[PDB]
Amino acid sequence: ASDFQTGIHKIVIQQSGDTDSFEVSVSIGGADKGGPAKLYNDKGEYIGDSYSAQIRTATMSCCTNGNAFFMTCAGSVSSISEAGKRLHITVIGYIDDKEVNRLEKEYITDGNTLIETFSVSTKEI
Amino acid sequence: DFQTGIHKIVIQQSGDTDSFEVSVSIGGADKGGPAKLYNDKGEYIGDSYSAQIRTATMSCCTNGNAFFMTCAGSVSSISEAGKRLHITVIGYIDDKEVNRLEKEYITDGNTLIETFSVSTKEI
Repeated sequence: ASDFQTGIHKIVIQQSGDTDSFEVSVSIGGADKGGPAKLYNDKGEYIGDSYSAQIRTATMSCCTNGNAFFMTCAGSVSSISEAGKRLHITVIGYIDDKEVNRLEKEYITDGNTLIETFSVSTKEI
Repeated sequence: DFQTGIHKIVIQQSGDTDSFEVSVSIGGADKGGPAKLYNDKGEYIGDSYSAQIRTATMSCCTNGNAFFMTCAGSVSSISEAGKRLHITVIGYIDDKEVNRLEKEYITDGNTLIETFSVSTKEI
């Protein structure tokens, strides 16, 4: 329980590289003491208590209300492109604007089918 | 072409279920983006799903074009000591078991908060 903090949990995702050569999808959720966490987009609009999206812009973010104690982002990155295409993915997890975890990924296609996955959360590792 | 199939996650809980709050978030992927999700009856439930689990079992699956599924769970309790929860999570691709998680949670008087994660993918 000490690994969890109640507050506004947030995930920010940024991508760079040969973005048209890769499909990047994420699923985001969290929890509060009563159920799945309510989720909000970068403008603060309510988007439900589950969320998935293909990443098609440079930056996306998702946050909770202030009752959440946990938030997770699971993603997949795939490509059937020719060898030598490159993607960078950064996923940052915050609680009340403090960075609590970060994933940095670099992908480069080798001519075979590329399928990779990742996960990050706001739990203390 | 990607190696695809029906990805499926099954969750089973038991014990002092009224003493625990169990939340799950489920999603998957195919070459188009997030995978459509279906319940145990084959009904479309969205391309994202979350629930407070209040039954003994639940399942979620994709159609045959998925290459990834994942389930993130939270278990919490503010109950007295000695309440017990068993969780089994099983992941399949084309009904072949590819992953599993088994957990037993027992309260000790303090606030209990634990999380879990189970994914399905080809290796």
